Formats: sequence, structure tokens, C-alpha cells
Amino acid sequence: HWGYGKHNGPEHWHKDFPIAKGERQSPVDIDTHTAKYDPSLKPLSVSYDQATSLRILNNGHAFNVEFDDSQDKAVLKGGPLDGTYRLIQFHFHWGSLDGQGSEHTVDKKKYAAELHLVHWNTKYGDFGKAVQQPDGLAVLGIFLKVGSAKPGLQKVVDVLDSIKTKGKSADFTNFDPRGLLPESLDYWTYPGSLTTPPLLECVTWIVLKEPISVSSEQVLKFRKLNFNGEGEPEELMVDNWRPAQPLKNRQIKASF
Ligand SMILES: [Zn+2]
Repeated sequence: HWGYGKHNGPEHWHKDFPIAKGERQSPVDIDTHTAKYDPSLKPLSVSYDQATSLRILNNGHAFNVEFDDSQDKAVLKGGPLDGTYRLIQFHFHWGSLDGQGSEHTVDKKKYAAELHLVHWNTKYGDFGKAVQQPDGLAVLGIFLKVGSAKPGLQKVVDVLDSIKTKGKSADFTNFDPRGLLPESLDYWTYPGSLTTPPLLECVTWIVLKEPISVSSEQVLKFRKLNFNGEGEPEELMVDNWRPAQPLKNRQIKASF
């Protein structure tokens, strides 16, 4: 029964998920003056040309676009990663207002939203096993600012009417996640966690330096979703972000 409200939100999560207070929790503030350039990091390899989207679901926390991860169709490798990580889903975190919504911050700056492309280490055979390993996941984080429309996001925005409430899903085939990427693959990377319960410390975070621009109308449509199920009182799905967690004993490395 975790959520983002006064009574079940991030300040409460540690009671059911004591790892909430652990040594590698996400997200974090990225202090751009403290992050060290690591000239030994490889270019990120994003290979999404055979990505097969299945469906889009409102899970009462965000909406997830799910992919067929039964072969190496859409993979992330290189950068800080050893081996091959398979895309399983993406989702976003967003605000009630354009001045908040992102989970990661950059020199304490909050973006309007953050996209998370979730990938799992193929050496662990399935997603559920991967989340129990310290190198099990690679999450590609992309900031969203409000400006010009992102044409490659509009197919997502258009289906949100059909999944307004918790538990609603829709067919979402032939969606090309390449249309969500900025021009530059320059990134920061650090070891961290899932930013929602169960907050497992299984994530290599790769956060892109260059945000994508979306329109105010595109972000407004995210804000019209519901955390509640059909027939329950309307709670708008806004402010579904975890605030920045203590960096503790961690170095953020820059690719640039
Ligand atoms: Zn996320």
C-alpha cells in the first residue's frame, strides 16, 4: 500500500522496506562540479532497432510501456556496463508543476519529469533474478523539460485516455523508444537502487546530460492520469517522484 501521498509516500517507505535507508539508494543530486570525468568509460551503446513493445499499463504509481525481453531485441551495453542489458519497460516520474517531477537533480535543479528505460543483465536469465544482484539492472534516466513537443512521445500521450485508472492496460505495439532519446549520449553514472519499493540496490544508473524537450500539453496529459482505480475518488497521478537520497560513500562519474 505504498504511494506518494502524505500517509504512504517516501518518508514512510522505510517501515516496509528498511533498505530505504541503505548505502546505495536512488535517486541522488548530481553535483556537476564533483562528478569526475572518467576517460576510461566507453561510449554508451543503445541498440533499440528491433525493440518490440507489447503494452502500456497504469499500475497506480506510473504508466509502464512493456517490451518483449524474450530475446536480445533492444539492448544497452558499453559505458560502465559489463555485458548486455535487455530493455523490459520504461516509465516516467513527473510533477504537479513544471518546476518539479524529476527524481535525479542536477546541481539541485529539478526537471519537469524523468524517463526511466529499465534494462536487466542477461547473465541472470530473467528480470526477477536480476533485481537480486548488485549489477542486475541498468536504468537509463533522461530528463524532460517543457518547451517544444517531442514527436516520438506523442504516440504515448495519445493512448493515456485509455489507461486513466489503476489496473487499466492497452495494447501498445510498434512503439519506437529511439524517439525518446536526446541527440547526445553524454552521461553520468553511479551505483544505486530502484527508486520505488522494493528499493533494491541492483541498479547501475546512467543519467543523460542532455534533457529532451516535451510540450506543456504533453506533460498536462500525464497529469490527467489517476492513481486510483475506476469507480474510486479521483486522485490525480502527479508528484510520483522520490526525492534525492544521501550519496554516502559513492562517486558519480561523467563520460564527458
Ligand atoms: Zn523510475
